[PDB]
Amino acid sequence: DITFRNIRFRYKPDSPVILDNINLSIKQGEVIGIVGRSGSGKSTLTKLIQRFYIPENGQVLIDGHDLALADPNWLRRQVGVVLQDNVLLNRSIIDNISLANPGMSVEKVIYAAKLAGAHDFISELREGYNTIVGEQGAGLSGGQRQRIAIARALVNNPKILIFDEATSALDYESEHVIMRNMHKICKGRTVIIIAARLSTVKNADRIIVMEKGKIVEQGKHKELLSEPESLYSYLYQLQSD
Ligand SMILES: Nc1ncnc2c1ncn2[C@@H]1O[C@H](COP(=O)(O)OP(=O)(O)OP(=O)(O)O)[C@@H](O)[C@H]1O
Repeated sequence: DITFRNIRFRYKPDSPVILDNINLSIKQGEVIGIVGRSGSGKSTLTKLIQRFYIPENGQVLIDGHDLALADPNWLRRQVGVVLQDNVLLNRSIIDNISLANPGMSVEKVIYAAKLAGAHDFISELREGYNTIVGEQGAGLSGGQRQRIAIARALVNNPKILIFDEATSALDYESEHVIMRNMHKICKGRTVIIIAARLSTVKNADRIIVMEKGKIVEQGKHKELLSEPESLYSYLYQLQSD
């Protein structure tokens, strides 16, 4: 239901070719992980789903709808993105999470904070969800701030959700609580996970390996780790030692 066909893309006229001839189908409800060297074009692939850019060759389509012709507002509702680092407005946690669904009850915010593994640390705060984050009020850790952002993203309920190195700075136990629920957070919707840390995407239905603007490998963790001279096995071979 997300389709890339013969996609070539560069950022500007004199830019080098970033994506060269990608062909790819991601079906609805599928957890897909994307790995590869720094600069291989992982994010750029992801940016083409958001119509931040028009590709010089080929089409990007969502359930048949070409993103060249699609309505620009309809587009922004389809995709939710959690980057490595996220803003957080200078106000309460409750108000920060509720950006995704204005008019939300406390109960639903609880639910979504539980889902992102944020509820335990929020509750321990003096003022709970009313606590006030941002560049003035009581600061938080990276990981904690990152967990609020993910809760926020979970409430939005996009038909396509992108994690762009979102748990890369999170501890293994905190990442797991989030991912475990992704088996329930992908229910009816696509989950795209760009990861430097291979084990982050260990339970993906499919893992895509990028190298110099193209998909050179694919399969499950096992299917990819069966090939000895594959790039995936080389990456995994490192720092598992
Ligand atoms: N706004 C931009 N303008 C021009 N070139 C860009 C822009 N953003 C990215 N690039 C180039 O595109 C290539 C891939 O970018 P991208 O961020 O998709 O890689 P990545 O695989 O996500 O890298 P990393 O793992 O380092 O985040 C890089 O060579 C980079 O220089």
